[PDB]
Amino acid sequence: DDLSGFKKIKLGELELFILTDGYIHEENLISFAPRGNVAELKTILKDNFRADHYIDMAINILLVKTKEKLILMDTGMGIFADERTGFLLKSLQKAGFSAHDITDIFLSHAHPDHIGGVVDKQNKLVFPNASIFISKIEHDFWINASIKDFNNSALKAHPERLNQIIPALQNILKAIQPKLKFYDLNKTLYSHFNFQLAPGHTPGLTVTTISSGNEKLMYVADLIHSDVILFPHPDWGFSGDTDLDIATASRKKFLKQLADTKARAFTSHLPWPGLGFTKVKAPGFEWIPESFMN
Amino acid sequence: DLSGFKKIKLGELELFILTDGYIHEENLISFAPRGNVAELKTILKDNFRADHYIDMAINILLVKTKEKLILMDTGMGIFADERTGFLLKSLQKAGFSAHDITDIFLSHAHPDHIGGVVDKQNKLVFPNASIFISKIEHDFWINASIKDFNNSALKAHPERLNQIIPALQNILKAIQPKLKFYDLNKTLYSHFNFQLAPGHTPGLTVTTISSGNEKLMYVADLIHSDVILFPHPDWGFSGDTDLDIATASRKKFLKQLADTKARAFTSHLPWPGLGFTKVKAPGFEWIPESFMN
Ligand SMILES: [Zn+2]
Ligand SMILES: [Zn+2]
Ligand SMILES: [Zn+2]
Ligand SMILES: [Zn+2]
Repeated sequence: DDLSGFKKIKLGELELFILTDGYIHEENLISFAPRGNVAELKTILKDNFRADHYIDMAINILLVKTKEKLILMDTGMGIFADERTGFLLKSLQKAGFSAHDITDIFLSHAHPDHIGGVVDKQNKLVFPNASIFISKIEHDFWINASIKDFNNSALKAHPERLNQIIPALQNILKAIQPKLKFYDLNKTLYSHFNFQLAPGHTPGLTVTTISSGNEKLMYVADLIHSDVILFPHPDWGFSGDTDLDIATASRKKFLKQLADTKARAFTSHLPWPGLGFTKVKAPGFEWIPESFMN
Repeated sequence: DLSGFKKIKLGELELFILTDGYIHEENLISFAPRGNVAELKTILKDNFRADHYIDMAINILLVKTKEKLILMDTGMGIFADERTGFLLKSLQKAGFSAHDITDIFLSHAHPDHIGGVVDKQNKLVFPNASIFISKIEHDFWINASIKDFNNSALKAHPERLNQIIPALQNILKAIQPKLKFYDLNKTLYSHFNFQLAPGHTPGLTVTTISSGNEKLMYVADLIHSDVILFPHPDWGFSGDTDLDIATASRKKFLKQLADTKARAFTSHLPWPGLGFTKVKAPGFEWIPESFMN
């Protein structure tokens, strides 16, 4: 019933806490990977002993405790939560923290399942002491977004949904304006964090690298939404991508980079705890989850 | 603090996977006696694992039925090092004390499974629990000698065997008054069925847990590495009492799991030890169960 939880890991100087907001039970598989083969999609699910009539997407969130900061990377569904989501604050509590402890929030992008937790249902800030970072491009996009921005998206099939969600996101952006900062894409922040754009899923989707000594972790957020489908088939796309073609280009760039460098990634939506490695495997890539003893 | 638990549902049953900690094997030469370190290291690197040690989990299953609370194996207990012996802390996190346990099912009598049944004064840790073991397993360790290990990698360590055998015998003596032998031909407590998978030890017992439409197979020490011993089950494991019999059992039960697409629970594969088996000729592949939390 209570879907909250955390996992603590060490990253050199840093303490990391992986938090869960819950999960998304996606039952509409015809458009999950819009450019894919729906027979092959279900074969892959069954070859991995999973259900073939839905895909459960995790909502994994990273909390980073540095020497003087406590940083939350994304905030889950918040006001958009259903009964399977909105567990972030319970997870944070289990990890030993309350909302007032958070000093900084890094938003990877402004989708409902990432920005929803920054306010409550009266548009009041949840994290009273936190600066909130977003890319300038991401902000610029959503404050003026409309239906016609989604013509290269599977979402174009849902204009009524879009016409609901866009003003809701705009209202959140208005509420957080007094806390808002834009990433500097060319400077290290707080000694540990570097930011770069990976456009396509949204125009300003930001990937964060966390560094301590010879340890690096890349939070790639919504670059990829399925371990078993979109690593071998990155050109199949994802239902929520704002621009399918541009999202495919970013997905391929970062998968290639993760494979070439053997770097560990943290992901929003792959199975818990969302940590793993990327290898080339014709005709695409393969996700190798990190292994744990507990 | 390496303690922790995961709760899952199986039909009407509540299952809690508990950790005792982990075993850090820092020398790869002994790990898979009929393999080789170059090929082993290649597999570890190919899976982004450390290439100079292997960590083995110690996963333990707690089953809450409508009238009983069953612990399947007990971790290192009196044999614990700094990374093991966390079972009671995990049990507490899951919501239970030692006094709550009604039954313990031992898969086999190795130190990392039977060590937790007594304390260092050889007093029972679980005062209200019956303890089950296979008759063959019991009779082996009561009567074992060094020569019985001549088809084990453990034959390289006769001093260690001469310490371990009496230590295990002392535990078997302490739990004697609570000890029952499995009936391999009947369902116990409406949920449990037992069968042997000899070789790792002569009386290694595999337990099937069932409720409603669901079944889970606790295969205990059938297999010790997900990435090594599924593709190469004939490489063996350092702790197997008889390497040839253990290989045959390993291949038999991996084939059954593959053919039936059944879920297994394992003592030593990465946390939480749950997963599926697929043929990947000439061997197998482990597909860990995927979770949202
Ligand atoms: Zn998104
Ligand atoms: Zn998302
Ligand atoms: Zn054993
Ligand atoms: Zn064992």
